[PDB]
Amino acid sequence: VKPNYALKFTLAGHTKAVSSVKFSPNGEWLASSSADKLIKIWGAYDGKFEKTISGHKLGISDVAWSSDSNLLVSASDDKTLKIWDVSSGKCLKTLKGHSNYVFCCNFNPQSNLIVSGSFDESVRIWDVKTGKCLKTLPAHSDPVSAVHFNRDGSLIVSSSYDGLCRIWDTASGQCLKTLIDDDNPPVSFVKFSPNGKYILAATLDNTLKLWDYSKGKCLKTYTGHKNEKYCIFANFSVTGGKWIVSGSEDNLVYIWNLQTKEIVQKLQGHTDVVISTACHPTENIIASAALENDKTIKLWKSDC
Ligand SMILES: N#CC1(c2ccc(O)c(NS(=O)(=O)c3cc(Br)ccc3O)c2)CCC1
Repeated sequence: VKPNYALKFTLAGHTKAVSSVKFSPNGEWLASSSADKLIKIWGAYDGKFEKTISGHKLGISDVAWSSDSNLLVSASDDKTLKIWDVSSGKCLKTLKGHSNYVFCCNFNPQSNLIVSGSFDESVRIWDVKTGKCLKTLPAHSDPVSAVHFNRDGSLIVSSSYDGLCRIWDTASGQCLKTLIDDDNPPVSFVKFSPNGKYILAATLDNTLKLWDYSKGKCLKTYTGHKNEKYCIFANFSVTGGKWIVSGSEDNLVYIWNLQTKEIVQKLQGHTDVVISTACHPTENIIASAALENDKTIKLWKSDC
């Protein structure tokens, strides 16, 4: 048993490296961000271009959807985040406060809050309605590589190149747990598991790990790919078989069996580092995006 992801569409149009791709929660759309300072919206099932969203004055590292699929937030080298109305393309709010590049962002499940992480080593929590910063967390001592809310929104997980993963209480801003590795490889990505009990963490020693953050115990390790430089997204695939999905610096998409940790598929098609992957919420569809020598997004579909 293995998935059989096959290339269905190639999505071209960005003029520089693509930095992130995300499927909307309602399954209809894909959003992409790029070093060309643009956001593009595409049909999730047919890859059809829908619109370009513009406004940032430097490149964009990350984009994220609100839970009702109506808003996007983007994180830019221009030190701001921007909240967007997707249907109109209008910038609703510009979130100012970080003192250097903003690298990562996410809405909470109710989507009344935004979390961000920056080169300035802080994590900020923002009010969507007013656009104002509610909390500044002194989260790390190196740039923040990822931020993510758990399934109910009571917790935030952050990661950094200082080598730490930290769990934060959303309401109070307190640090509830710090995950430490004696070899201390830079942590380049983290996110909560679908059931909220685990975190998946990428380190720049070509390794992904599944952690029980409450116990500080590593349950699973996934290797075989290449990741020593970039902050590459990783995913849990919940629509068919239980797979882990990640990009790689050898230009492939890697898919692992969650439980056995074996590689089950490698997706060949991109011509530069696959920096970002995303999994469709209801169908067995993967989106992948690559860096400057490629500049495209690819949609892959599987029977399981
Ligand atoms: N091995 C393994 C374990 C496992 C097995 C089965 C699971 O469902 C989960 N929960 S999870 O990690 O949140 C999850 C991952 C994927 Br991919 C899909 C759905 C989903 O609930 C976790 C951890 C030790 C047993």
